[PDB]
Amino acid sequence: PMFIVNTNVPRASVPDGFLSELTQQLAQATGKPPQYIAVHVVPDQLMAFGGSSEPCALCSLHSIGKIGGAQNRSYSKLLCGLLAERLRISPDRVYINYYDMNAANVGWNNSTFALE
Amino acid sequence: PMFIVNTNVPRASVPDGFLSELTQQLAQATGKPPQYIAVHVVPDQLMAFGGSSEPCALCSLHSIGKIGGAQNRSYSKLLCGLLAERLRISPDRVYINYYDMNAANVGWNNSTFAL
Amino acid sequence: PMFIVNTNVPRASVPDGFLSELTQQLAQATGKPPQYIAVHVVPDQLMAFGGSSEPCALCSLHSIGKIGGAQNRSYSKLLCGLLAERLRISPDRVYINYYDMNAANVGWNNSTFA
Ligand SMILES: NS(=O)(=O)c1nc2ccc(O)cc2s1
Ligand SMILES: NS(=O)(=O)c1nc2ccc(O)cc2s1
Ligand SMILES: NS(=O)(=O)c1nc2ccc(O)cc2s1
Repeated sequence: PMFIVNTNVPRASVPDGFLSELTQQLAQATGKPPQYIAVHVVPDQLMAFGGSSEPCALCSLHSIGKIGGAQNRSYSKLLCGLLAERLRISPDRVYINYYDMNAANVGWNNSTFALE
Repeated sequence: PMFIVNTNVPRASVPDGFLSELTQQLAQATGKPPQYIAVHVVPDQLMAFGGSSEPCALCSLHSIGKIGGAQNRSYSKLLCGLLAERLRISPDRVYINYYDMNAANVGWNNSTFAL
Repeated sequence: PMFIVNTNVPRASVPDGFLSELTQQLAQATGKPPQYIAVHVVPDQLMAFGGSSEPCALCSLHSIGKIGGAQNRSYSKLLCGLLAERLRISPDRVYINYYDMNAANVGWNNSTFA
């Protein structure tokens, strides 16, 4: 999948190894090779959650399949856990948007994933 | 809802209290508690609208329901209004992408809104 | 269309003319007037692709129509070509999310396109 995290937590507070941990945990959680996983972390953002500028995160996870009720709840537990532990963001100040992408709507390497 | 604004307007030109005003106006516009509202403003961006780098904004509004023809037109009038008044961005240089999210596809507090 | 590029390539490596080239090529590829096209480039990003921090890009393209199997493959060839030539990013380290937007879900100029 592609996972993006936007947060008002300062860049200095993002630990060494964070992108690599996200990559590995996402591979494990989805049962996919890490070569497919893209991660993007955007600190120092001007944002508010519930009208408060305390630490928060707005996130997106895109995947061709592997998106659904139980799976998404599991991703949320995993990702909120990591954001709490590594960035000290409270899970109730995190939103994650999940997108189930069609293969034909995902570009890569000069084409898309619809080759049929 | 979740509202994101990306703009080439300078950070200094974003007034104090802008995030609070967005939170308040969105709460009122959608008839929802402000505790649910997330807002995100990203200034100083490298962007062009119609080939020009005069002030512009690219935005998104995500909501679980409360998205639709008439509602979106009302949101657009409101949000373009705020961007024009507060950030001095012309309404014809604003795009807003609206998304009607399923509760099962929105994560929060270690779970989703599908319980 | 609206096209967004997020990349870990440094700001200084984005050439003069890049936004304008993207604007013109997107107009040509979609047949849309350039007046409609919005482009946004975000350099110096903290990202990884396949666990590596070599140059990469995560992109999105939104359009009211003009989205589909063959068209998206054509856009990918075009855009990966530009990112490779201009930003020195390898095409196999680019992801692009395509969105076919309903006109009622796109706001502009105090209203929507519906
Ligand atoms: N099936 S998978 O390896 O998890 C992937 N899904 C997406 C979705 C969007 C996207 O831009 C990239 C990918 S990779
Ligand atoms: N029903 S509501 O309070 O307006 C909400 N909708 C969304 C959608 C996405 C999202 O990430 C967060 C929320 S809160
Ligand atoms: N028909 S078109 O000129 O290519 C456009 N489509 C969109 C979609 C979303 C959006 O935010 C803006 C535009 S312009």
